[PDB]
Amino acid sequence: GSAKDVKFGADARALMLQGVDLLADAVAVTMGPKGRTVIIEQSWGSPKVTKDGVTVAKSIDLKDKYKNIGAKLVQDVANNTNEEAGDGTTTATVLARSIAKEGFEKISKGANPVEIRRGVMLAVDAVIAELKKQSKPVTTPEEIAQVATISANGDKEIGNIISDAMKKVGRKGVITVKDGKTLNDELEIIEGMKFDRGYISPYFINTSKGQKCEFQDAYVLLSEKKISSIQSIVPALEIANAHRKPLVIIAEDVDGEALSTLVLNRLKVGLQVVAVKAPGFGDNRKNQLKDMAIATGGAVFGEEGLTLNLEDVQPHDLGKVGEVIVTKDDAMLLKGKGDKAQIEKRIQEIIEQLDVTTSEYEKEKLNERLAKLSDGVAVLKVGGTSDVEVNEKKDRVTDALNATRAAVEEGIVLGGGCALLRCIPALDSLTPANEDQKIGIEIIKRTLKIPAMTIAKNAGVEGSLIVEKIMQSSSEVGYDAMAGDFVNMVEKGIIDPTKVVRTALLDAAGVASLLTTAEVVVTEIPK
Amino acid sequence: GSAKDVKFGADARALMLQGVDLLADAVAVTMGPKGRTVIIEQSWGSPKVTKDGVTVAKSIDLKDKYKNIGAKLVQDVANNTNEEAGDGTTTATVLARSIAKEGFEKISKGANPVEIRRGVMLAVDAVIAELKKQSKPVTTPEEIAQVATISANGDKEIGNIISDAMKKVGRKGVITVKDGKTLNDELEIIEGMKFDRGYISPYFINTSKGQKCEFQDAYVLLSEKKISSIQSIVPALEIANAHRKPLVIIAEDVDGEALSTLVLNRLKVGLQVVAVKAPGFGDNRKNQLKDMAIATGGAVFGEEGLTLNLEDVQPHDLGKVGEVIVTKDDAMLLKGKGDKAQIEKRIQEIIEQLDVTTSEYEKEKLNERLAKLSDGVAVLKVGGTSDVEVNEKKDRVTDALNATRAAVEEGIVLGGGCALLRCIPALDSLTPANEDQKIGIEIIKRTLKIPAMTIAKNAGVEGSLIVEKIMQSSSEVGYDAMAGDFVNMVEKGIIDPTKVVRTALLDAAGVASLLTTAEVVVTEIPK
Amino acid sequence: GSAKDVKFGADARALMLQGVDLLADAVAVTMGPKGRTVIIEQSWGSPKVTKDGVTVAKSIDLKDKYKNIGAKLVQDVANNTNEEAGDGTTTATVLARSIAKEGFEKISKGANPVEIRRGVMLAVDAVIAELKKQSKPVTTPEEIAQVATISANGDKEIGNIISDAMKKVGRKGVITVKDGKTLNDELEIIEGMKFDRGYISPYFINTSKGQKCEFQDAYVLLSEKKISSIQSIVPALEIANAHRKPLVIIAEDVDGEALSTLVLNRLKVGLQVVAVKAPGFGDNRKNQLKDMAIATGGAVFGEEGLTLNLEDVQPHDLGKVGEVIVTKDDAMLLKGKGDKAQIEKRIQEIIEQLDVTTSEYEKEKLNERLAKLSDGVAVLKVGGTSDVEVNEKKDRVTDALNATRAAVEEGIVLGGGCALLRCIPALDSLTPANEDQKIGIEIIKRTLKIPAMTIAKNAGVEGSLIVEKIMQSSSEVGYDAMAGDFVNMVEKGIIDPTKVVRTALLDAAGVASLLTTAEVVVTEIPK
Ligand SMILES: Nc1ncnc2c1ncn2[C@@H]1O[C@H](COP(=O)(O)OP(=O)(O)OP(=O)(O)O)[C@@H](O)[C@H]1O
Ligand SMILES: Nc1ncnc2c1ncn2[C@@H]1O[C@H](COP(=O)(O)OP(=O)(O)OP(=O)(O)O)[C@@H](O)[C@H]1O
Ligand SMILES: Nc1ncnc2c1ncn2[C@@H]1O[C@H](COP(=O)(O)OP(=O)(O)OP(=O)(O)O)[C@@H](O)[C@H]1O
Ligand SMILES: [K+]
Ligand SMILES: [K+]
Ligand SMILES: [K+]
Ligand SMILES: [Mg+2]
Ligand SMILES: [Mg+2]
Ligand SMILES: [Mg+2]
Repeated sequence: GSAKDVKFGADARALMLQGVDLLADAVAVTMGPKGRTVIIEQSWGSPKVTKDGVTVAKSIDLKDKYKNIGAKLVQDVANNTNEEAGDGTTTATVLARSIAKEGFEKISKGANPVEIRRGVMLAVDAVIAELKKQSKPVTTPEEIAQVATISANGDKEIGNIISDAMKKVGRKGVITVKDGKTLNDELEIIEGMKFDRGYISPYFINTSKGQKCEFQDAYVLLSEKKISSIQSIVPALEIANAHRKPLVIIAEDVDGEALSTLVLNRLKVGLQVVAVKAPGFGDNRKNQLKDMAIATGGAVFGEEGLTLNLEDVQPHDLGKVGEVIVTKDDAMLLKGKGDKAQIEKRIQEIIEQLDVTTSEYEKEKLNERLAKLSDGVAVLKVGGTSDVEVNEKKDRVTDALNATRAAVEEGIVLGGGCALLRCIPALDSLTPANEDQKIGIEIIKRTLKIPAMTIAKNAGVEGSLIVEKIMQSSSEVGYDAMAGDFVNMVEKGIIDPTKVVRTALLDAAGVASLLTTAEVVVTEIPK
Repeated sequence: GSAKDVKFGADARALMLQGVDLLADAVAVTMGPKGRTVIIEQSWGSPKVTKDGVTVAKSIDLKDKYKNIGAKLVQDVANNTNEEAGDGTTTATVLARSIAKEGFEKISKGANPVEIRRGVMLAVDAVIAELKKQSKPVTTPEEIAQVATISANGDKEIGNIISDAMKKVGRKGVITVKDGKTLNDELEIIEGMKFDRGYISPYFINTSKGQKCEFQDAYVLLSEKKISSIQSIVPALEIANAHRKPLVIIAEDVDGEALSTLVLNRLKVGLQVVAVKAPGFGDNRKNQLKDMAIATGGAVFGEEGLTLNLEDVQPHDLGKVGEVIVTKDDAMLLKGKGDKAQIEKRIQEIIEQLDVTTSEYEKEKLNERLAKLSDGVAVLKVGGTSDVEVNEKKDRVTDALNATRAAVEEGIVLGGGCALLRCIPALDSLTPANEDQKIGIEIIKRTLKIPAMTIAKNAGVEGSLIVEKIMQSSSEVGYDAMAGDFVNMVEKGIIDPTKVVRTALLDAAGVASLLTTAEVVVTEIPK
Repeated sequence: GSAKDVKFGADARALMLQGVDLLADAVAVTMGPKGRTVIIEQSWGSPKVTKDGVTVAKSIDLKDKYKNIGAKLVQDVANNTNEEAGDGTTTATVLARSIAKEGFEKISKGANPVEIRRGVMLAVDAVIAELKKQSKPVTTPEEIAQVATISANGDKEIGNIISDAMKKVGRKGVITVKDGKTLNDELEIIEGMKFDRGYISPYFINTSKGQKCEFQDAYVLLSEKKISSIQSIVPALEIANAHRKPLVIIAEDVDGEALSTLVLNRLKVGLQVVAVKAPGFGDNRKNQLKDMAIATGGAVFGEEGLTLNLEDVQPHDLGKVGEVIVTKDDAMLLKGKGDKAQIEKRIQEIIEQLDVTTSEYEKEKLNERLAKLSDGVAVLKVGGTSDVEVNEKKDRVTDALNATRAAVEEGIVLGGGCALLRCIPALDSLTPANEDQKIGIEIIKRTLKIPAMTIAKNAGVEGSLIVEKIMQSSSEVGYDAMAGDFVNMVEKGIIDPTKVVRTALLDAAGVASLLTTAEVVVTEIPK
């Protein structure tokens, strides 16, 4: 119902190309090892300094609506590349700008831009096939460190710390990046089953040196129902007193009467007991409770289906741990005495639960439960003297982790934009159906030189001469823009994930070739 | 979604440098002993006069958003220096402006500002290592008075009063600054356990000369629960009457029945009794009650875990004090007869509780409880004729206290900016990795002369000649800008905390070297 | 977060001096016996005509924020002088303007304004010491009348009425200024225990000539609790009827049953009784009832602590008065037959209560209770034909009362600004530490001539010649600007309180010397 403005043909295409050019010129200064940073003002406080392509892209909107349409389309390119791969958003931005510009230049009266888009997609399919042909899998942790170092803008310490984390918790393990209160980055490996619930009562502390409660070779009593009655807690204390062993009671809550009995026995006579709240807020809480019961070799009390009551507890019904530590904010369990076959059965049940999940929030919970069962988690705390530096380094650490995961799952190719440079003869071996498909193939062929040219241009040298020298060299030889020399890319460690490269190319081409099919642009009249 | 303005390169860098220069020029007039003050207009009332760098920094925002970005970044520098150290914010501001200016001057086509930032950080690490090498610990109260005098803009009385406070309550004791109703500053030492709760009933006054209640060698009855029944108070009164000794009932509250019994026994027959509310509003109330019971050698009645009732009071169960003073707004306990070993055990329990605490509010409560247990607290009341003078002097007193604590924990170096001046040959003994790292090292080397130059410039002399005369002199010789003479800085008392200097340098460098890496600035279009 | 404007140095200082000069020029026309008045527009109603310096100062705000900062600082000077002394705000304003102007003129590149402020404070301390040296105590009521006459702009009737009030109720008694419906001012002395509560029932009138209840030698029944039941009031009526004496019942309230019994006995059989609500609204009500019980020799029934009951009343328990007057809006008790020792004990208890309070509202209640127990209160009703004249005269009456109290508590010095003129040789005896302290001492030395110059300037003569003639004359000789001659100021009654002069000088100097230390002024952008 709102009044609209309508533009036709070359003027509208030039306006959207101006928007695409502005956004891509802002993004492209951050590309490569000699790329610079972008400062974006934030309304609520300190500005954000970033080297991330999708962060620069998503922070740009234009007053002109025709320019803003192209800006939003390249924003879609960068956001899709960030969601699919987690890296390569600047490459996707410059590839999309190149495809849009070369497609806008090729539109005439007799041209058919839809068939040009068809040829573009055929050429991109050929290039992706060649990229999959020339890729090799990751076999050594040195390649992991090299990938994480290249993806973190040459930071060797970030790559080394990611390699150490992947050595400790596994290449498919859980690694989480967070802030740090120190100047330097640190890696913390959390082993066993550690959850975010401390002790209910502060009188359970038997080690005042760290304000924590520690036991060795303790019984574990697991329950989903809240323990409140005297009769629900006396028999477990009777087993723990008869066998002279400590007892940790993990439950949803411990109410007043049961906690009064526990604190009275802890203080007056010296009973080794500690109460712990059950982590989770629903079905995840019961799933985690079952995981600790399986790991400790105990059964869960207050089951909704099995109906196990706390008034008849057996010594075999209690789990066992070699070590437990409970603090103010967290509790952890070490060396559970559970049966290994049941632990493995729960592990593959979690794995089969991971096969069918699309919410991308239950997937993280299942991965966390698998890590707590198998090998623990890794926490990367990013150091810095201020919040802006911490955020700037955290973006690079997240990029390096995403690229390391992509390289683990799909392999590596040559870095520096040389992987796309070696797929040009695959396009030279193509037979187009007509003239418009040939135009699209030539558009993709000219676009394939763009990332290496941008990386060389950001280093202060002429990118066309560098690209020609790379193409005239052997397949293993590329350009190192840090040292500024022509080297062996694999031996020098300049490598890229295959998934990142193909994702950036496909996501750029799909939106840019559709943008180049436009004849009429309809916008709203600015009020 | 809002429309944005995008600027590239030298114009955006010049605008950010204009904002940084404006804020730093406003801050830099307050530096040194000949620095002046800044008047900031307050909307709600009287303007604020200050000599504090972070106060001037946080009070400046610019209508130009490109200038405001640099202003916010140097605001972050000043605020981080204030949060980590509590002093040295003007030095951090001028160092950050110098690093930003010299890094903006050094950007060209072939320059790599990220490697320049790497060299800046390496040079700052070398300078911090040299500062820790040249630092010496504080060993005498004369050095404490000298540090507090230098940090309070040459006020000898503030330094003397801080030295007296640190002599009385300890160098790690609790000292609190507040306003004063008198012209002159005063120091009040609160010894023993004094809390903010007065008597419940005004009929408990036995000393009408000061409208207060005083007893000597009194029993103490401490209750975690509110005393409400008559039967909960008859046995304690019976013990106090049989032993003929005063009773101080520290409880959560006293209801109508127990209070009427207390006033009736006070007035009709002459029972020496007084009732006082338990200080605190939660877990801290029970913690303070436990510390009072441990110091007085008694037990807390109505315990949530131990379940001690007030109907079974014993003479050994009651605590003892040598003197208790009860005032309308406060009550205090002197010479508790508690066991020294249990008091020491509670003291190290509080100390170990202090080791694991990051909330920075429980830390203050634990420090206050430790001070009430060990050595009391100190209160500095700042004098003046108006609120603006009191606030202006209170800023300097807070600065002097922060610098004194920093000098206690980390030692002292030469004042007047000479400590950074003596770390230049440590940078001269550095081998850069490449040209950009060499550029960053030279940036830090030129920046290291800035604080002494600013201090000398604020004194009306040429700072470059003064700086050159300092470097041509011995390592113990610096410039006194008050006398305007070249002196021995340790013998004249012109010294600085090492922590303040390294904090200011690191916080300036970390943000300014990241600001100098910028190529594109994105701001919001002003509505 | 709001956008700010920042000004540096001489331009900012000139704008602040423009604001200070505007507000001080408006204030200074009201100074001395030949000062004029200022009309301030009020939004709600009629404009206000005043000769008060703090009233003129607080009513001025400027659109220019740089000028408004200086205006607010001189407002702070005037308000601090008004709150500390109650008089001398015009003198403080002109002294502050002089110190600000002389400090602004003396700022150069080599000047240190903080040391100038230190020298200003040292000189002001020397002048205050000389003022305390030359002060004389007040010994005669003629000096009281002279002080109150000078402070009331030469009004001899106001001074005489204040001297009469201080003669009747004491020099430290309670005197309250209020409006008058008559053309002329009047002084009313309220003796005994008069409070703002009338009788509960209009049937208690036994003297309809003034619509009042009139009894001689009456029993008094004082109750802290409400009297509602029949049996709560029958025994007291039985003692009153048996001894054949009138009964005034001062209680919190009287409910329907007891009131109906009282009115039935008053109308039918002719019982001399009257019921009166207890004055106060809380703890002050109980305190006032206790003072009435002590003064009348009775006891308070329904006390919360002692728990006295109205069902067992003894003839000695009731208080006695020689005369009680009950009026529709107020009730008074005369010739209480209480024990003199207990009255004195209550008086010293109230006196000791006054030394441990700072709320300034409980102090008024304590002083009112002490006046009702010892000497009564005085009410000055200010006459006039309109509200504007009544307010204008009430400001001068309040000024004269404040100056009379200050002269009682601290003594008197020479008026007309001659007391500050005689302190100049004390500054001539000073030895400055450096050049900036010498500058500050010279600033204060030139400032000391300002009040006499302003008083002579308002009289229409050249103030510099007058000040030179005063300084060349004897120490007892000053300038009567009212008569325009040179006289003995003590013999002519032209005297000032020492407290007012030293308060005005200290309050002016403390703010103005801090204002002259500024280099940067930060204001908000006017929206
Ligand atoms: N020393 C180097 N020499 C040559 N090329 C390099 C070097 N280091 C990195 N590269 C290449 O530079 C590219 C990395 O650029 P950059 O990480 O800034 O952008 P991106 O991966 O496209 O996107 P994002 O901004 O999301 O990280 C990769 O192609 C990588 O192979
Ligand atoms: N008499 C003096 N001679 C030379 N240098 C001095 C003298 N007194 C102090 N200084 C130096 O001046 C500096 C103190 O400046 P100032 O306290 O105004 O600023 P700051 O500490 O950087 O910041 P903040 O505004 O937060 O206090 C220190 O480097 C100190 O060593
Ligand atoms: N006849 C007189 N001859 C000379 N000086 C006089 C005479 N009468 C009063 N003065 C002086 O004039 C001053 C009184 O001025 P004024 O009361 O207007 O101002 P103030 O006390 O500074 O302030 P405020 O406006 O609060 O009253 C005093 O210094 C007093 O000694
Ligand atoms: K990038
Ligand atoms: K400063
Ligand atoms: K006046
Ligand atoms: Mg990357
Ligand atoms: Mg300081
Ligand atoms: Mg006056």
